[PDB]
Amino acid sequence: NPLFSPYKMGKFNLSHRVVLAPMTRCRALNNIPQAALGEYYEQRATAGGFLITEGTMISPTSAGFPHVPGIFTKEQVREWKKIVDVVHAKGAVIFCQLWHVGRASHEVYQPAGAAPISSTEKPISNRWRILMPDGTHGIYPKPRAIGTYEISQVVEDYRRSALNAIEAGFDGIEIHGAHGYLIDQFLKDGINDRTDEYGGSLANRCKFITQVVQAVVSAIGADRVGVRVSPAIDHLDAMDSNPLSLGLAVVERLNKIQLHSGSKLAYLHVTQPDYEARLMRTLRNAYQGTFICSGGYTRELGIEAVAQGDADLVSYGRLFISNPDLVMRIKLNAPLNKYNRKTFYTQDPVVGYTDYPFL
Ligand SMILES: Cc1cc2nc3c(=O)[nH]c(=O)nc-3n(C[C@H](O)[C@H](O)[C@H](O)COP(=O)(O)O)c2cc1C
Repeated sequence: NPLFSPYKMGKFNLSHRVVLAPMTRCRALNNIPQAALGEYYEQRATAGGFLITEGTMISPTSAGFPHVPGIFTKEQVREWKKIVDVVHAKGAVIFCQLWHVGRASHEVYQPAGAAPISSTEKPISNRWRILMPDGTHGIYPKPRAIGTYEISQVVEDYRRSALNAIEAGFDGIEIHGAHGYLIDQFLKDGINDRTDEYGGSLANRCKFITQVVQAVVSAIGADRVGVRVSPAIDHLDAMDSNPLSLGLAVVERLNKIQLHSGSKLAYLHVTQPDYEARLMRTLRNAYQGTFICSGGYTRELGIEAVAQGDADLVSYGRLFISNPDLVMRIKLNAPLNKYNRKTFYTQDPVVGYTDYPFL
């Protein structure tokens, strides 16, 4: 089984290639990491295993989901360290994903009912609905196009949040630039209609993620900085005329950052939509460093990816909700448990969160 061969993710020696994908569960009430988050990640942590924390707020204007954890306040830092300590006690590596929803927000999630910030003024079309705090579905409002000065302030919110994660004891951070959110609103030409230095050509549309990654690299070190992208996912109107060209464009900037800094990044996380599809390998071939593949991967598919050189690590999401011991279940080929979509974003600390049985 090549999924349980040791891999060196920079200064982090992992015992296997099974990675917990970042998964918003909406259990951090009032944007505060609750104690149930510790029990949730401890059920999933293994010795030498890599865990990726769910999307975490970098600013009071970064949320588009109910009860999502933050890392911009001291109170959230002292609540994150209590969970990082329990995960570190099991000998696991944990990364905190910095998440900014951009235009995928709502007045109920913004302070004083302000409009969500984005690269453009176009809102998400009406075929997508945002989850409301009361369980219903609302309408994505019209965002507000920010200038270059506000862009640098959001970049600083990434840098300040990256340092708070290391203060909380995290082994590193992952830049969430996928799934049609703030960073993905700049990369995809279907959303970025700007005429300044942040829109138009591939070089201009890659400037925001380059400044975001370069800021967190110079603050906490490149080897503790992860990057997640999704050039082919069209979620929340995140369409690109040439997804393969944009993926290679993002990789080129990531390689240039690794060369000018004299150090390698932690990894490059690429997730794909649920379905040839040779875009995953093509992006792996262009990137110089660790590659994590994501999107509809199973036990045989993950083993096939590592054995064929398609990826170094394989991250699993949905199966990690209903299988806390998914790492061990993959080893023994044990049957996996089914997951309940209804309890994906509920607020109960046990029901559909930690009540999933072990093997
Ligand atoms: C309930 C749920 C929450 C998710 N939250 C996040 C998130 O916070 N950040 C992120 O980058 N992806 C998030 N995702 C996307 C997962 O990474 C996605 O499931 C993964 O790319 C595909 O893995 P899978 O085939 O095992 O389901 C979420 C997905 C689900 C279903």
